[PDB]
Amino acid sequence: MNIFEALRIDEGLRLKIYKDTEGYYTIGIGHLLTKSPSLNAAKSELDKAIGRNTNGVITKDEAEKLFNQDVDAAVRGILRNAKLKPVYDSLDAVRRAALINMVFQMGETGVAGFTNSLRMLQQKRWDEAAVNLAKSRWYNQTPNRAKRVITTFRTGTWDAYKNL
Repeated sequence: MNIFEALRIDEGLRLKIYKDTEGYYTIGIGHLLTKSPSLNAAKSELDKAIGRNTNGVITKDEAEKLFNQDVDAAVRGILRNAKLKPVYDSLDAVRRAALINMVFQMGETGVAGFTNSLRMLQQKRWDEAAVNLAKSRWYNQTPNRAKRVITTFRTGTWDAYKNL
């Protein structure tokens, strides 16, 4: 199990524009196109991101290319953020993947607002961080996914993702 396989489980794969859990236009493996309500705006962002006139449908190879770019961007965003980088440097490799998962979903700014949970993680107070992480909009809106991520932080294993 690694971050690419975990995210593919948590986000799925769709080759035509769809709306994500918040109603935003999305394609591929969790690639957010726009927060605007205009499907025409969304198709134009897709054409810009892929480099051709798509009409709303991409290939699998195109979706994997977007996914590689987005996982790379999430890692580089953590390592440039002054609240996230010391947490990331303190964790083992499995818990680092859990942090990249959150950043992929919510963005670097949103994860950096979990001030109290990040402090617990840095202190390795796993059970107390798990409770604090669940007191969040993220957990109430996507509880099955948030539970898998929170279990990964609690245990340091990939158990929440095997059997899927």
